[PDB]
Amino acid sequence: KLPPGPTPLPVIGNILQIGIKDISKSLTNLSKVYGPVFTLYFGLKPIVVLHGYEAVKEALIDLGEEFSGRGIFPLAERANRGFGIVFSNGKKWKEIRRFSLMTLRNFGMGKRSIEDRVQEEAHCLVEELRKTKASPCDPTFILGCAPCNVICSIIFHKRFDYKDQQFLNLMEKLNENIKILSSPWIQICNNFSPIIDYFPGTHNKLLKNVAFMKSYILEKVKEHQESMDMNNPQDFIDCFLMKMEKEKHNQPSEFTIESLENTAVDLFGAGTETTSTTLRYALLLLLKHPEVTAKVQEEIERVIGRNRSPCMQDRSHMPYTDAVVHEVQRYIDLLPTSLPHAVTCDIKFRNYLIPKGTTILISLTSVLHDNKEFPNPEMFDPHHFLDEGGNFKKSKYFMPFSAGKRICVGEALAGMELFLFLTSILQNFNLKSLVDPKNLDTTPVVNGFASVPPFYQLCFIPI
Ligand code: HEM
Ligand SMILES: CCCCc1nc(Cl)c(CO)n1Cc1ccc(-c2ccccc2-c2nn[nH]n2)cc1
Ligand SMILES: CCCCc1nc(Cl)c(CO)n1Cc1ccc(-c2ccccc2-c2nn[nH]n2)cc1
Ligand SMILES: [K+]
Repeated sequence: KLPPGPTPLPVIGNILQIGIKDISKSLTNLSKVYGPVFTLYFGLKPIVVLHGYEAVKEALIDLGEEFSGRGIFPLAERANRGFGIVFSNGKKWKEIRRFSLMTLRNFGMGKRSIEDRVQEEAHCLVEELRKTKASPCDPTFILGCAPCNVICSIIFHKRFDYKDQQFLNLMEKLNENIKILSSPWIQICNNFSPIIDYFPGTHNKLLKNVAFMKSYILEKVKEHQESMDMNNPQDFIDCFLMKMEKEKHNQPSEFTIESLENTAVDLFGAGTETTSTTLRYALLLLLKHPEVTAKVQEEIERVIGRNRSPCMQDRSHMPYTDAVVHEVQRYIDLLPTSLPHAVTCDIKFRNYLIPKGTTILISLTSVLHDNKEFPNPEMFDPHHFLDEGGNFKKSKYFMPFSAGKRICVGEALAGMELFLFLTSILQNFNLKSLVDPKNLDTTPVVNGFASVPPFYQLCFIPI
């Protein structure tokens, strides 16, 4: 017997019982009557919901191999998304993910470290912010460019100028697609139609945008094919190609030019928007709490000077800064239900039989906003990650990147972008609101399965 739940209506299951505006809050309300493990029917499709640390840990960590499937909805097929890492399953996922973790290690692709690629980008970000000449600024475009250029330097071994036309084109297609993918019509309502696609023009537009990106990625693998130094892989493409060489006597291989294009598209997708949004949010929270910004700056000035770039080594000597970055991710909760999981086999889970391929929804909100681990969890307070002495207090409830076998591939890279972009910004600038700080609102704006910050402007005032 599946876990207990609200009795489904015929055909529509429990769809009339969930506010699709704020799915996270509905899931939380259902946990107060059905407890931490409960079943919802998305039109005869059973979804099991895990709410709370204990259930999420039990599934994602204790039974990690069983809860490592990606949940599949019609959008996976309509947008052709199951051929990289994010939406792939089985052998294809296991192999592309294991290759991807190895290649994304700090020194995973040659002498030039990931850290060096981000440090370079952090310098360019600081230069673009100077060019705003301390005038009112929606930082959305600029903060979106930085993480996107890090992905570019990781994949193609060289970053673009922010004014370069091929870059603005890629950036434009990525943003359109992310904005389309974020509509409840595309991510929820059209998924209720298992066979008929009610938005065929939208899916076409998504697939044209991907094609454009895939075409640029192919132009570059050609350029990498001719200038190939075995004994010197520079980037994700060099490492992927020479993985293909080692796979030449073992076809059919999960490593092909097709799976490189699709993997690259996933890294652009996964690695841009969430980092971008987290940065934009961090600046809003620093605007709203200027004392916090001032203590970060004190750590910056004391531990780092004004004569050198920040570097990751500084983070262990900057507990307050580390607490702030950790409290930004915890407070804003950008992926309140992560991405859906699926069980990879039949599994007994607290005396509930969950059949192979049943969709699992993880409430990361329920962990990040635990009111016992983080007292007053709806408040931004760096003290949630500090002890009485001022040292960094780690939390097992810190899961903005999810947990277990599907944990975000970019966990380490995101951690570096956030630490280095934010320390580089505050080492070179003070932040000025156009509205009085006490007025600005910082509560997440939820639209289905994602949180975004409110609109805001600020001035980057050189130090
Ligand atoms: C603050 C930034 C980020 C956050 C909060 C974040 C969070 C997440 C979460 C919650 C997942 C879903 C894990 C699950 O399936 O349960 C995910 C997946 C993933 N993230 Fe990130 N992510 C971020 C940045 C990045 C970056 C920079 C990359 C760059 C490589 C990346 C690559 C991926 C990939 C490939 C997956 C799919 C992993 C898989 O299905 O096996 N992410 N991320
Ligand atoms: C029919 C194949 C055309 C695909 C396509 N490529 C691009 Cl580029 C455009 C720009 O609109 N488009 C067309 C397009 C037309 C309507 C939508 C749309 C916008 C808002 C609400 C619903 C739709 C929709 N999609 N399918 N039917 N209606 C999206 C893309
Ligand atoms: C020019 C191409 C732009 C990016 C994009 N458009 C399409 Cl369509 C794909 C296939 O999913 N992609 C790649 C894609 C891969 C993973 C995601 C994903 C990663 C982590 C957390 C949430 C997202 C997500 N999925 N859907 N919307 N946002 C988003 C986009
Ligand atoms: K149409």
